Amino acid sequence: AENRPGAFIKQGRKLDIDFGAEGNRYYEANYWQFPDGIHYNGCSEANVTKEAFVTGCINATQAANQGEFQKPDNKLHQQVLWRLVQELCSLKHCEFWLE
Repeated sequence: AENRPGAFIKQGRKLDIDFGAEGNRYYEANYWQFPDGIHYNGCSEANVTKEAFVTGCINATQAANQGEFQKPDNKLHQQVLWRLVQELCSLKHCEFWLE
């Protein structure tokens, strides 16, 4: 299943990403429900913006792991998971654009 362009690696951890208050506290409460990283074929675009790249990962991931992005409540899970997966799909860099 995980060979989607957006499957959640989901190893069961709390990561090291500074969310700010409400996000980080909600993460600590139920973190096993969230990803570790993504498998969006790394990134092979010699000309991609962040708002192109990580966006494409998200337009993929929303359809990868649909059962997560259909919670009945879980408010802060959006503001965590959307930011979480954005960092997971931003990181350091891809290639053409670099530090």
